[PDB]
Amino acid sequence: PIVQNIQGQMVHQAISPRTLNAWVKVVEEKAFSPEVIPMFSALSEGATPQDLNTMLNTVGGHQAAMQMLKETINEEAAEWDRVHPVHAGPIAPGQMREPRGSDIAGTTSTLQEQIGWMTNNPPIPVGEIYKRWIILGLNKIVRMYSPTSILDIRQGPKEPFRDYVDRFYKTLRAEQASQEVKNWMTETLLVQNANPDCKTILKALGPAATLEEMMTACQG
Amino acid sequence: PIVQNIQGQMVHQAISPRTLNAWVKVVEEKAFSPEVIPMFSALSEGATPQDLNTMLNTVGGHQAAMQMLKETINEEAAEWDRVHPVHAGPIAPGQMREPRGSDIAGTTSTLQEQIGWMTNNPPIPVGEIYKRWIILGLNKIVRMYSPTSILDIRQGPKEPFRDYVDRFYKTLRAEQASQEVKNWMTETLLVQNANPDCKTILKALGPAATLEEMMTACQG
Amino acid sequence: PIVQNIQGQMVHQAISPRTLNAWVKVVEEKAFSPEVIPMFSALSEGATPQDLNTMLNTVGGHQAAMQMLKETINEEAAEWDRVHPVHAGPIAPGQMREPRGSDIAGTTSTLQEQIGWMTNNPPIPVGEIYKRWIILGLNKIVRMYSPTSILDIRQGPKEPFRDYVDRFYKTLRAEQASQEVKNWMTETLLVQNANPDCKTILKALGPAATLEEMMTACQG
Amino acid sequence: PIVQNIQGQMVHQAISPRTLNAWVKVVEEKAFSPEVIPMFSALSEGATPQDLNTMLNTVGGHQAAMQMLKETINEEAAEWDRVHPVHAGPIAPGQMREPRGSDIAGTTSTLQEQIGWMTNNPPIPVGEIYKRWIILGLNKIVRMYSPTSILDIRQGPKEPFRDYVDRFYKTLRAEQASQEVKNWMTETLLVQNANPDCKTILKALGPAATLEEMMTACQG
Amino acid sequence: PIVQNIQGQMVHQAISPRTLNAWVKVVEEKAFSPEVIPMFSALSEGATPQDLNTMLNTVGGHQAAMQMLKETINEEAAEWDRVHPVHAGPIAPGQMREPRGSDIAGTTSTLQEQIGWMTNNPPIPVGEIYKRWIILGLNKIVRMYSPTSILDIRQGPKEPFRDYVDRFYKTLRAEQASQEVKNWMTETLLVQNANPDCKTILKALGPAATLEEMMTACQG
Amino acid sequence: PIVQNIQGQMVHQAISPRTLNAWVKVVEEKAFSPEVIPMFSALSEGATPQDLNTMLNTVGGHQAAMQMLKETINEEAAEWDRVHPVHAGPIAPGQMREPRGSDIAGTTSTLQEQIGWMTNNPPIPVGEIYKRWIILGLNKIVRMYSPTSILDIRQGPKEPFRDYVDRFYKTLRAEQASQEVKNWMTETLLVQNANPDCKTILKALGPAATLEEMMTACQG
Repeated sequence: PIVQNIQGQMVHQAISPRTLNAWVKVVEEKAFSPEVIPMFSALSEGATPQDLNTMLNTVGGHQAAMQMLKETINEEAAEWDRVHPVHAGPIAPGQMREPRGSDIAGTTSTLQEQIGWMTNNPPIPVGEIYKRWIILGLNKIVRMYSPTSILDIRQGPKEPFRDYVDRFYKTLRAEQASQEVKNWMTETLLVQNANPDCKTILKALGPAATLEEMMTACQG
Repeated sequence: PIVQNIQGQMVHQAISPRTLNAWVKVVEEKAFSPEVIPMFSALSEGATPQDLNTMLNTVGGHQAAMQMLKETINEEAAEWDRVHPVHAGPIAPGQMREPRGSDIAGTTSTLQEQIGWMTNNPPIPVGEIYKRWIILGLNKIVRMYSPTSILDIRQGPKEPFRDYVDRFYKTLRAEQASQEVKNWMTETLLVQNANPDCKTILKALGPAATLEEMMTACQG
Repeated sequence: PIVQNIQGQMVHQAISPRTLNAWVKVVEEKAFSPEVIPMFSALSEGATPQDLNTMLNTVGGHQAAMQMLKETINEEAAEWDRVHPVHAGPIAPGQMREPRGSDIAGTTSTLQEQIGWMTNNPPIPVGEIYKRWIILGLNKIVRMYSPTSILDIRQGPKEPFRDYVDRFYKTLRAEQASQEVKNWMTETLLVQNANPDCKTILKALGPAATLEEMMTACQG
Repeated sequence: PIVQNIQGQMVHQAISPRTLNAWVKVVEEKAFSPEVIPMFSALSEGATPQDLNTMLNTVGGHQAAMQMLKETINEEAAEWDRVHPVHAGPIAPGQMREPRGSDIAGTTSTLQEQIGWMTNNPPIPVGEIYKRWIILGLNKIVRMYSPTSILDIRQGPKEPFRDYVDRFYKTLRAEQASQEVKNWMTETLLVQNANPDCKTILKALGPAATLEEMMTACQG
Repeated sequence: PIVQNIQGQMVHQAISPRTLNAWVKVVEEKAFSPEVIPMFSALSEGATPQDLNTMLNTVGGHQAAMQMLKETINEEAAEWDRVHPVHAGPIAPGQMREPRGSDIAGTTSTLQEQIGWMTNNPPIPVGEIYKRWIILGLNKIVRMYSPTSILDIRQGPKEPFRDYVDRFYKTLRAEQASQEVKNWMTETLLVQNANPDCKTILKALGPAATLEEMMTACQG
Repeated sequence: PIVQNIQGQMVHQAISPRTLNAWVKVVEEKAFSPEVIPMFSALSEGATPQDLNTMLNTVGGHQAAMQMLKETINEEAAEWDRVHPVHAGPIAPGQMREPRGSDIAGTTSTLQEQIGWMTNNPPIPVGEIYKRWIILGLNKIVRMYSPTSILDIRQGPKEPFRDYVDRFYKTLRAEQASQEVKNWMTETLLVQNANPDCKTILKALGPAATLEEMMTACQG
């Protein structure tokens, strides 16, 4: 990737095998979860788009999500070339060409062009935009891979409350809902779809119950 | 994490993959125990708020504990903002603004802001404050995750005394309380739930004696 | 491979033992997956023909595939020698001789000659051409290694649509086709060889629908 | 710990997570062996007292040994405070204050104070004294862990001499005795509790013989 | 191994412990395979004769093969000394003496001698000659360790054709012979010991046909 | 240990935990073999005597060999202080004291004295002499650990020849015999203690048989 030396001038570095090996291993073990996105954002930090493309191509299995993220990249590139037209025809000497929809991903562009683009003054955050697009794609993927809806979460007659609320927060974290509606529903749907005795206990305790109080009361 | 080193201190390195991978593995194998608190304190010695956010987001499972930790951090940030109000009006040029209650959690701040706040003269230990917040959250988590109470610890007819006192001290360390009452409770509970042989041995020895003599008395 | 020292001259670094061991182990683990070609492409970034030959010869097993790729290498070298003439005479300083097919293959070349050919101005991409030939041979072998045909794979009565589309994309990646017509298969046959219920669902929704919405409709 | 950069000034480098991981793994697999104390001595080469505190706190289980070593640390700190008076007043530049037992332990001190104390002229070996106290506590713990006394081991009728002398030395490495008397012990108890036939063999050969010839004679 | 790099080339580094451990593991698990010669050629790329001796001394088991390798190396060194006699009389000042037959094996030489021999102008590649000796010895070892002869390889009624030709080519690579007979023996031995159906298929295809068509003919 | 920087000036470095863990694993898996002496010589190359002392003290089990190597170290130190008398009473300014029998091992000498001795001009190879003494001690240990004498090896009526000659060469390499007598007995004891039929077959070939002939003829 990209490393910073104590001198001040940075150079290009090839992709290390350890990072891609760890990525493949965590994809195999952790098939799909909300945690795969922060780990991907922290592992591919400061990397060329070719490195991210190779990481997305070396993963074995789950080709549906790969096609989904590829279509998302294509749509984002189309929107980019639609909203950013090429008004300047000629190119000034010493300046490189502007990254287009197919060049921002690295399909028809070599590594030297990406190096010259990211090392410009001022730099062009092509890698950052590509990482943001991949993060949006992974968000869409983990939203699609939700086992069930948040409304369909109902505690059974004998199922404990710990695993119930765990699955509730798990299926709520992967939902694409905003923070406001999530904070609004986490105070109502948690108590309305609980064990009847524990539900009545929590309702009689008061309308200002917190997490620890509910955990201590619902288990008694 | 931020690195203070020889000339060229203006550098920022992301979290190493090995560290976060080992953290995920140990929080997976060791789901929740008071051992994880010194581990987190050592793995995040002088780390950035974004690094701590990534470390808290990389752990998979146990969403209830994460929600409790988040709400404790929010409550403590609100308390800090209440006790440390922000000054109104224009800020002085060249003087960095004091970190707000929400800026400590890193939810509405950027990397350059915390970099300038940590490398200021004098430095502002916001990272240490957030680490203390996470430590308090983990304390509350390991206190609410206790399956058996400290009082219910009673040594059986065949359970060894060493394993009994080890379990007792582990349960005592799992709970957080003032040491001034801990000194009394350990003495009023250790010599009461032992085997009859060890009980009469410690009665013949003396209550005000040390612990090593009690360990070497009823051994074997 | 070839690396650049910090503020130094271009020097040649030896083969990576850890990378070679990782490759020889990942071969055994994933004996033949479609990702082995991107894996080799990422592990052989800027590698020398001698290192590539050693990495090919160090693999245990798959001797039939090794013989096939060697035959393809010989055919490519013969085609290169036929399309590019060979000249002889005195070797002037600063200019290298005309590389022959056996010189491109690296069987009758040496390390110093390879370094002189790859570090010339302009550089002769002998290693790049050899890597392209190797990945083309691997593509041929993985196309021959296709168990189920793209035109022979059909969704069963009890086979889930997720596994169906996964195997469909795997067979599409494993078969041979051009980039332009590649979309025609995944656009037509994917809906023409599916279950009748989801066929009617997609026909009622619209053929222009994307994979995400068509799968969310076929699941419901 | 403390390291010296090449042609640089003495700077304090952060702790290594792999060191703590190896430490916790070796204390988990090898719960309490005689060699774990040289292991700790080699892992804590030139480390700050905070590093040793974190390393001791990161250990999972065996809280009785932790309480015992904490009591020994408190006793050593009290003895140091009693033997070394404490003075107060203005702190002159270039000279540090009188370290107190609570400061030697590192429980009520910070990092910058320890750094200034260890990098002063002349250096105050606070970390060395703390490491000596910790290894003395570990010696006490490993002596308490010894199940069999030095005088309680005797060679059986069917037990070979190799395993006998191995267990004898393993028990001697965990007893409480000085080297001067340890020499006499390993000289006389080895022949006093041996096999009668090999006893007569060694008496005919001579007590001043080395262990090699004694073992070769007892085997034959 | 020798390190040819930027200014400061006068340096000799011992074999890395990780590479030696990997070699020990690949020798212990895979005692002898036709792919161990490329493994040795890659792990010992540009190494001093002392490093090669240390690698050959750390082998576990198979002492007869090591004795065969040693006697073959001695015979080849004697042949080299016979074909390259050493000049008598005083040596010229400043000119390094030519390596003798026994000096190549490193049995009567030191480290400084071989360092000066490999770093002379022009360099004397004695390490490459010793590596050739070692790989010839390994070829003799793997040819002697052949459990079943090449002629006795016959495909059963149920064994697949791909695995059959893989085993055939593996056994052919394990044996070292001239190139002008192998291409004839493979053609005169493969199309005779196949399945009756595959035999009729290849008889319907043609003897002078390629191998890929034979592989894709009787597949499945 | 001791590392060489690119600048030219070397500094002291603490013992890495990875090498110590590797040594412990080698000792645990392979208790004692004639091949571990080269492993120790290549792993502890250029290390301070304190590092070797810690490595010899961190080993778990087989304390007989540890006592043997300690006695050999003591005997070598006694011989050193006997053959090297201290004829110079006073010490010149700027010169360090001469290493005595107890100082050459590091019992009553700190690490700073060893660093000053090894970095002197000219350097005093204390570490090299200590490594040679440890190598001699390990040689004595592996000689004592020999299973039986070379004469006791006799091939049974049904025991194969491969394992027979393997054990023969193993106990020959583990034997303290010189190079001449080993080559003298390897031509006689191998043919005189074999299977009678294969013995007569090998004797009918002649007195100029090689190892490959002995292997290929005795198996027929």
